Amino acid sequence: YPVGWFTKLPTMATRVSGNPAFGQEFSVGVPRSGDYVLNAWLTLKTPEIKLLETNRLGANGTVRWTKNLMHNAVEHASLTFNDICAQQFNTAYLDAWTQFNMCEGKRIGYDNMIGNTSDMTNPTPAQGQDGARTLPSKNLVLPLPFFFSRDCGLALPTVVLPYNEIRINIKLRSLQELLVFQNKDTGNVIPISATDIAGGLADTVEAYVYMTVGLVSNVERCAMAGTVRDMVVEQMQAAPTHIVNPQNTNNVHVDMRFSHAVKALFFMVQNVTYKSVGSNYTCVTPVNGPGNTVMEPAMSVDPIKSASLTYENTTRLANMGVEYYSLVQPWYFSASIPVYTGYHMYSYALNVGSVHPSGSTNYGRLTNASITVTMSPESVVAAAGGGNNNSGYNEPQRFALVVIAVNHNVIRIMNGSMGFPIL
Amino acid sequence: YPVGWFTKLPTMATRVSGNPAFGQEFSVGVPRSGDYVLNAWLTLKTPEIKLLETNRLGANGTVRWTKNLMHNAVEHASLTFNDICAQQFNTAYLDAWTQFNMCEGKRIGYDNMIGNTSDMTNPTPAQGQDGARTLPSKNLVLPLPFFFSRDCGLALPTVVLPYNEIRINIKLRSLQELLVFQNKDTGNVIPISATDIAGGLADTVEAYVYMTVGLVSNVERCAMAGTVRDMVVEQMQAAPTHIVNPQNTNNVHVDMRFSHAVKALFFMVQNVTYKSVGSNYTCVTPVNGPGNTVMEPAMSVDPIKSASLTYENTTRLANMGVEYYSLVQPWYFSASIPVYTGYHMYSYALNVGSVHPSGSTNYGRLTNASITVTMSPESVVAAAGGGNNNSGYNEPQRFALVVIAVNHNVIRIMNGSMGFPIL
Amino acid sequence: YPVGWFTKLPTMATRVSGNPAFGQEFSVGVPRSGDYVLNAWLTLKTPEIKLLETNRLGANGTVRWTKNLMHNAVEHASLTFNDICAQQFNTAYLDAWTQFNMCEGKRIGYDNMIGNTSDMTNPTPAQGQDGARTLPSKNLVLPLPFFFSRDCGLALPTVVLPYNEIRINIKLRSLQELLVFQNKDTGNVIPISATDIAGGLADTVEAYVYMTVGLVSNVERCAMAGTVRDMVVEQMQAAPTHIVNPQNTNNVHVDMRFSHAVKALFFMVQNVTYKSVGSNYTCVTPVNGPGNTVMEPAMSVDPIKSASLTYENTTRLANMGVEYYSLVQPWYFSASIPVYTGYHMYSYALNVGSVHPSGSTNYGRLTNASITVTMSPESVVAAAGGGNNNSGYNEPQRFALVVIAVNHNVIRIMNGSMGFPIL
Repeated sequence: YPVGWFTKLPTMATRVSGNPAFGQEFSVGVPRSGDYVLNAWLTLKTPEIKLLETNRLGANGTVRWTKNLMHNAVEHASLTFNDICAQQFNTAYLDAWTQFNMCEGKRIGYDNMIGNTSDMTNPTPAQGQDGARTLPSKNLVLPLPFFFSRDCGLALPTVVLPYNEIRINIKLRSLQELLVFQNKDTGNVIPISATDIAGGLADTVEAYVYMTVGLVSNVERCAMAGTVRDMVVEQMQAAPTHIVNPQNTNNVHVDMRFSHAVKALFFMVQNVTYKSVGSNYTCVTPVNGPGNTVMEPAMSVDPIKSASLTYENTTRLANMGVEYYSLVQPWYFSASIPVYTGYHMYSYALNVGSVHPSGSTNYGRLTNASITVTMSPESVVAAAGGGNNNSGYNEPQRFALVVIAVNHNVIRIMNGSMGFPIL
Repeated sequence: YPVGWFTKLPTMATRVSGNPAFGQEFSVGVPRSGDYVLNAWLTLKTPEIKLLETNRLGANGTVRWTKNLMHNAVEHASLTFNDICAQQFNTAYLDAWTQFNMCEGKRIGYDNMIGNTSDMTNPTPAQGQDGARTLPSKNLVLPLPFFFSRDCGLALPTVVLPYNEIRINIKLRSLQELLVFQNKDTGNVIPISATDIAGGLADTVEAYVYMTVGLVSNVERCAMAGTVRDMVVEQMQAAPTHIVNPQNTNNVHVDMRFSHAVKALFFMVQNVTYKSVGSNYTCVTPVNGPGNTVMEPAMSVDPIKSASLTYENTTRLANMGVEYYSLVQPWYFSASIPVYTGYHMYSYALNVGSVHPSGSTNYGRLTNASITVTMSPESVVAAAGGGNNNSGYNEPQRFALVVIAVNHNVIRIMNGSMGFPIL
Repeated sequence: YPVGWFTKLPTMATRVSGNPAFGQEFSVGVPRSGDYVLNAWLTLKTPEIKLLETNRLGANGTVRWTKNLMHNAVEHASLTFNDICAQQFNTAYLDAWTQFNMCEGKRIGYDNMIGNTSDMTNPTPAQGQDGARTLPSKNLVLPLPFFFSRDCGLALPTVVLPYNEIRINIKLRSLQELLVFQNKDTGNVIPISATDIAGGLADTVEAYVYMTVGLVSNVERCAMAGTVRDMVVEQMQAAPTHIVNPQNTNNVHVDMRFSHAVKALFFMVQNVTYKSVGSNYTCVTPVNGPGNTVMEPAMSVDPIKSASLTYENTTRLANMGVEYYSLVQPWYFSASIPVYTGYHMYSYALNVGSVHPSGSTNYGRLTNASITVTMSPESVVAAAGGGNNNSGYNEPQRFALVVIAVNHNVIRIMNGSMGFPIL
């Protein structure tokens, strides 16, 4: 004999603060008078202003060098809780979670709700992201994955502690693709000019944020706000570093430090403008003018040679190529597929979210942890292609080595006491 | 030390009643002398009688306007239990369950066992379903999803109550694609005539129904038929309505009423003949003669503008387009990619089949619930295309608004007592 | 208040024995001084030695008849435990597990890490597996699925019994595709000759085996090696037979016997060289010279007509075609799409790995079990194609009927006692 009551679950639009534009700080004030919060969603519309298709028009920019806009607009998304930075997001973490957790039908639908694919569409995160024609009326949706947006039993209640000031920050990007850019560096300097309609009539972006509010019956509402609840969360930790400039020799050895136990380590080398490009550009059709394809696949063409993780000043894995650390590593656990760009990961634990860590890199006693990245030299032009031994001018553009990790924490919920227990 | 015994699980062919033809009532008598029942499969062979490929032959009909046959033959499948209509199916529910529960590799294989794709095949429920050549010898399989065909622990036993008269009904359709139709309305009136071999040599359909029989060892057979078992089921509820005719203005406000708590609401606007067509037809090659592609994708081309669900005479969600209610809504709970036709869905609950409803629309106390559908006006010919603002003559063909919902019920099993508990 | 300790999980490279070459026995000695072992991985590099693309060059062999190398190199992988053959693998089981358990993103990534796909790539196990150009520098990875490589709670501990001698055997194959073969039988007899660079500069294969070692804290290490533990495993059982030669009539009735309860039966008819080819070859472009496509899809073109499983000298399922036993059967339990080659499967149980068999073919009391395979006659040349009624010379090449089954066993762990309990 089950017990059922009149339950509800509305989706009221949360308040916004600040004018959403290009390159500005946008704060979102999620409500706190409800029982428990769930997953959030973001809405950003970025229409193009092109005209012709993928045909070559000399030095004019058409629909051939287009990338995802909403995926590049985000830069940092920190979830502040009780005036304490619990977890923070970046541009590399938004693409790393798709190639790890999203294994079922979530990855297929992610390519259509992020990348503007109309003319010659392709359900892929990269390699062919051409837009529409003139003024495409559409909307883009990008959710924010959290540690309580996966199950109803692991949700964070807001009625038990209505005094905490929670707030998320969304940092937008001023540089937009297919609007003020067309090449790898600068395209004839087009800030707002309309050279044969290819950079004019630029419009701003609109941010429509909404957060659902949980509604529990009054029978279980009094018992929830008064009883001690020991919850388990999975926060994120990032540490942006710097990689050596591509030249004759490429070898780094920057140390990596964190806090408690870390499940796994993952990072991705990205560019400053076309961060979703793996292989080097080529001045041979059809690669760059006309650009029917952004870049060729095959991880062997990527300038990144190999890598090696350091642990306790001892070896951790055999010196394998990029085809094993980027493909086979996410294929073991969770069974997900990546993309030809420059991802790196290492399979470790097999249970994410439990009451006992069964194999986790406890960094509380470790005092030696670094990472190395081997790249390919240049000594070649950017009109012949790339590879594992030669790279054109599309290599010095990427120089940001941001490593994002995931740790496990326990939030102590107590009326009148706020402490930090064990990991 | 586990306990094992000699277990069996055969699949005996059940009996049939009635001659399977075109447009007739076909009853299936599932056995009841066994211990329990699982899933049932249906077999219907619908061979074509065409000759040429997708080449244009003037007014003659070839292989260019073909749709799925077994998916259109099913019209109503009601599962009668104890002379009480527990749940009923329709033509819209067979396509809505594919874009919801089928998230893994179930949707990819569903396109091959339903849609006849031979010449220029495409693993998709629509957009390119061309058949073979002359007399294709093949068979089609379409099972019936029930509330006890998902796990062995939630199966409905038949040995505990061998007095209930269970029977399922299969209503076939007389109108078959690529046999008596070729255009949107009537194609030169071809009832049985063979105009250059394009509608002759029509054959009937054969129905091969078989239901597996559960076999439980005698150690647990006596304890099952005698002990009270409180099982939880997930029935279905449908309510066919009527939408306004496409004209200058398109706005409806038909109320929707049900019974107990409903998990989520979903419906789909379908045509009378080519119900698997979303975008409007165009008289420009290659759309209609020759028809290499049935219709263009992009949800913006669909005549349906937007919708809004009513709850407690208050707003429920922001007025979003069709790209958000058809793509992002099924992307949350159970990420399953849909299709470009005209499906609507709203994410709500996150646990289907539990002992406690954690967020369900309890309709037992609600007295106000409606739905609205906004379409696009005409004022344009059917030879230029469709869109969100103009539609040709392919809009008045669809006028059936059948909404299918899912509710939760508890079947009280008692020897000598048959009552209805709570939801 | 959870309990956490400093845990580790290294991946030390295990020792190797024997020189890895073409057609030799390679033994792998996994360590046993650790706490528990997990999943293992294999590394085999098989570079091609071609030059031109898929262009026709007369009788010369180019890149048009290429198949997977690492999938064909393995032949028998037996996991010996305590000098007892617990389970054994074959070439058919490595492809059957992909079309069964691998339902999510595991099958998509399996096609890229097995089949050499560079020029005109295709994420599919067959139908288009062309290599690169000259000397492709790449590595292939193929793990070994076991009964303890699916979850951390069901892992086999090695610290509780450090006296058992565990060892796995890897039998390599001397016949390699795109090296000493180009046609169906013999291609102008090319053992090592380099006819216009198409079979010269042959290199050996390197085997890099590594097995991770489990590390548990000392608090739970003493309690694990001393207390009894009743674990449940899922072993494999194979039985290679022989099918009748393709002629005027094709009908077999070889009995099948095993041990305890079997979950399900599955087999696949494979060739001796191009075992990943289902449809018959055709001398019409583009099938064989130039070979842009290996074979056409559609299960109706396969020479295998139908089959029927025998159980207790009684019928078990209706005489359905190959489109029902190869597609609809894997579509039910664990929705995994197969491939067009000749795979057979029958859905039975729904729970794999539990404490109570809820429906298993207990062969302990059965004394009658056989299988039949119906094929198509010849009486046609190999230059017109295949089908369900006619087959060319590509039918007598396949004559190995190896049936692989899966059973359930219970390993009794006791210090000083080694017995066999029930199934």
